[PDB]
Amino acid sequence: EHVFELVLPKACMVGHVDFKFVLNSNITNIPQIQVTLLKNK
Repeated sequence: EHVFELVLPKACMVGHVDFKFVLNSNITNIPQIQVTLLKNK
């Protein structure tokens, strides 16, 4: 597991979050990783 905590400069009407990723070139199979978005306490 990895958790990225992301504080925005200001409150805003967030439309979406683009999570871009680059996998290792020597990747035999596409991994089974789930990515989800939550709000902080």
